[PDB]
Amino acid sequence: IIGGEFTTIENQPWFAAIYRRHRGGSVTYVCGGSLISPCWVISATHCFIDYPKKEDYIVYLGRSRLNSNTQGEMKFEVENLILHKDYSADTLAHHNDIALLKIRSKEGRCAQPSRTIQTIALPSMYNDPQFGTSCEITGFGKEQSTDYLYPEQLKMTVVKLISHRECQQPHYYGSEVTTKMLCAADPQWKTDSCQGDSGGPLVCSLQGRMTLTGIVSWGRGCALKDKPGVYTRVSHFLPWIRSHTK
Ligand SMILES: NCc1ccc(Br)cc1
Repeated sequence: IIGGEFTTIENQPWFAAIYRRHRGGSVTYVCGGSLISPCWVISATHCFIDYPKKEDYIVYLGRSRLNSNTQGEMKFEVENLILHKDYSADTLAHHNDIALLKIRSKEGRCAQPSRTIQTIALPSMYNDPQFGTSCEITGFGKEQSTDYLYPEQLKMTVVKLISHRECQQPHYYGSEVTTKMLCAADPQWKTDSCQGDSGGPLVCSLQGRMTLTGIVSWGRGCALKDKPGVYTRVSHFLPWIRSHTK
């Protein structure tokens, strides 16, 4: 997250921190995700497509820090790693960039809701906020495009939704943005998602309900003029989510 503010998991208790074990046993951060039901975390396919083996992954809930334990956190294995079979990536845009992780602990349990672990509501089908609506994004991604390190402490910021028409202008993203994506940015371009924020939540309030409107997917750099963050438009994937979560 470029700009924005530090936070803790209490302010985004559906946020899932996803890591990968290497041969040798090194563990590194991969991507964010969102708890949509006790057993299901939703994220982005591009986070996993190069290492699709479920056994490599570790998912934490209730975690506010990248490389230290947060009191009350839960650790999970990945029982099913479900990537979208129509996923595609051209030089910039990721299409159908959505993934499901069925989580299960060493004791064989799903997520147990607490002060630091809660689910987020999915939107109703094709029901998104109007352009100009302020939404929030959360993650452990870079604080500056030129950074090497990721922040140790979770961050959040606010971005405003941009219409399909504005985002499809050639000087934004042209035909790279489809109706299954949502663009969002700051009016001054001063805050945004960045590398490491992929898979995490774009949350908007719709009818007074906090809603998983988007999943951090792609962008040309970070906090750059005319280059919004692009998000998987969750409200256009409800049949796929329904068909893969029983
Ligand atoms: N590389 C993932 C990513 C997505 C959106 C923005 Br904005 C920046 C980076």
